[PDB]
Amino acid sequence: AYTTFSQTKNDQLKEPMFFGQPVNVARYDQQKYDIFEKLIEKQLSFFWRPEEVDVSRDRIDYQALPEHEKHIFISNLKYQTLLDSIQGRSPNVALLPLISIPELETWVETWAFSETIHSRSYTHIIRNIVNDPSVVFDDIVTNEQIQKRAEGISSYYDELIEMTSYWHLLGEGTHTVNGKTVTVSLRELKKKLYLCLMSVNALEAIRFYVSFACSFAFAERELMEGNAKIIRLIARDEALHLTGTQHMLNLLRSGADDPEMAEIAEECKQECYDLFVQAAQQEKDWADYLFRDGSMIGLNKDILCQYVEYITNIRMQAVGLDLPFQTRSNPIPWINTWLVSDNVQVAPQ
Amino acid sequence: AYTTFSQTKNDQLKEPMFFGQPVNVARYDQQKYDIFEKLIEKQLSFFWRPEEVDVSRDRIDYQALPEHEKHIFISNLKYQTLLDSIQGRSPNVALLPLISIPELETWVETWAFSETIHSRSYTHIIRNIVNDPSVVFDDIVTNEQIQKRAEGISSYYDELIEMTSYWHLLGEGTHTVNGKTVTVSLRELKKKLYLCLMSVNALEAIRFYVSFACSFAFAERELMEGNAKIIRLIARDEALHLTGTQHMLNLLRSGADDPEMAEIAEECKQECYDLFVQAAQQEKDWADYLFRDGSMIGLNKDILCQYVEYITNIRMQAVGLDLPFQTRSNPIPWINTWLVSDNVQVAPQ
Ligand SMILES: [Cl-]
Ligand SMILES: [Cl-]
Ligand SMILES: [Cl-]
Ligand SMILES: [Cl-]
Repeated sequence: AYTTFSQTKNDQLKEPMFFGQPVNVARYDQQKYDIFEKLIEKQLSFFWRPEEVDVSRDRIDYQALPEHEKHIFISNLKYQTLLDSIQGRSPNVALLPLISIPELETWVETWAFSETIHSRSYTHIIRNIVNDPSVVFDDIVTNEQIQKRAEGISSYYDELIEMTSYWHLLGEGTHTVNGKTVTVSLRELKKKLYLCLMSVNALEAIRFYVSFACSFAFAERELMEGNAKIIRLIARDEALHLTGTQHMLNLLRSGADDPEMAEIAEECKQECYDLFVQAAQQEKDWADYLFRDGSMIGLNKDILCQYVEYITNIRMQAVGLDLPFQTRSNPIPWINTWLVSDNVQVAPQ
Repeated sequence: AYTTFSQTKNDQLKEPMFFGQPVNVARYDQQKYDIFEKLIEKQLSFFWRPEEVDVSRDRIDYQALPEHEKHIFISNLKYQTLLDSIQGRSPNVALLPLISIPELETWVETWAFSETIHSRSYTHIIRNIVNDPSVVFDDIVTNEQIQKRAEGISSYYDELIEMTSYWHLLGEGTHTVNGKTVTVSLRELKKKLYLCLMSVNALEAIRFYVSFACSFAFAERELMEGNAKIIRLIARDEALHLTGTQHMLNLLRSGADDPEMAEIAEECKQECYDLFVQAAQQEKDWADYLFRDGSMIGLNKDILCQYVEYITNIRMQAVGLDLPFQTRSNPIPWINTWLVSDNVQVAPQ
């Protein structure tokens, strides 16, 4: 019962963010939640094209890198390309059919779109620094370490999408499908959404920031500077994206938007804390992979793992979760130079 | 029959460089070979003290280096310290008792002295960048790779010294020592000297220049810059030292100084070519050791081995030997910035 133009004239200011009447009119003169309208406007104001950035001198730098420094750089680039391949499509496929207010629907489409620009930018970098991009793009799918991350991350989306389809096709209840039981529960579907959004928040707010530290470590060395110009633009967008999901999560758990979500967010608080901790442990294990053949000036496994803990505590606090790690100061304060924009706070605070 | 003041009033302008009457009067108003007087004057004009150089910021750089870059740096430093531990004492112990003209005798003492300043400078660097210098100094003696080089290099000196003592004690002839035959031959002793000087030429002209490339590669990266200031001073001295032995070798083989040496140099020309080639192969194997855990920006095994071939051809040509390697251009032209002085040509030409 998904409908691309629902016929009921409903008050869009009183719909929940999710699971209400699907959005009919796209109107932008009023919002339930003006954060999403502000995010659209910012993201539109940031519009950039990757070919705006000259990455010519990055091919020379990359060829000069010792083999383990190529390994750090190219592994980081492949991981980012994986993540925004997923982020390109997934917010649209997974969330659009669930959204019941226009500002959020348009934010999600704007968000996903901005991710396709990131993917396009990773292609621009790749084709400029290697002789055969196919090798790189194929390794994104087959690489043992990258695949493990792809599998976990994609499962949050995939499960929400499948359950969403059952909800739209069958509605709430207990059902018979080819002689087996299928229980469709809005409460469970709400839990799937909440976890998926927690996972997407950890992806943009933690996993990509770990990756930024790697890119900007090269830039600190005055290497791969075209790459770094692009990552500055990407990071400025990412700051919006993670703000968007922090607001979605916080509005859902407060009870303001849907009192039932408040109880659901409370039920699965341990599951969320665990998902976040798991993501952080995975980014630390990724550090171990990046640096398994040696580190470089200014960044190694120990430093990068401290940064994982530092940023994870900040991001978890922002969505109301307990801190998993000891308090610590920023282990790499130089990163804040690269994570700065006049029109949004790009660095964690 | 070594005498510290020989009583015969001899014409010092007609003595050979070596094996003549030991020098009585040290006079500097005339020379047989004014190259040696020019070298003394230059070396005196270059006099420096290692504490003139601030190496404080090298401790911070060294601590920031990844472990394999520490390995490159500290292995290179240990090898240099080994070489000038030997060069500090060895020219004096091995050549002074053989010298029969005053300008050469004083050049050798000035040379050896300048080497003690180099050793003192390596102590200055070591104690400033590590917490426990004893570990470093002990590893110079025990390190498998360094010891192999020490053994070969020291043998050229040690054999000349032993034979020299037999010559001084027993003179030319066939002798009985504790019931065995000892043949003392001036011709063989002359051959020992010539080979030893060929070995010392390869040491200063090739082995130390390979090492300079390593030091200056860090400086190109703006790392270990105090070390590099010291190496610039050391390299300026080394240019004199190798000039000194190029002249000794060339004057000996031309017949000008001792017609018999000319025939001896011709006899053992293959042995010299082989010694040089061996030294070069050893410096290439050393490159393989330096970079066994990874290389760094601007210098790796392949580049350093090209530089070994490039400099070896130049140095071998300068002492009349055939070139072992294909013609090639300087693989690291940036090194010539560091190897430059207004008052001597420091870089190979
Ligand atoms: Cl307005
Ligand atoms: Cl809270
Ligand atoms: Cl004069
Ligand atoms: Cl010649």
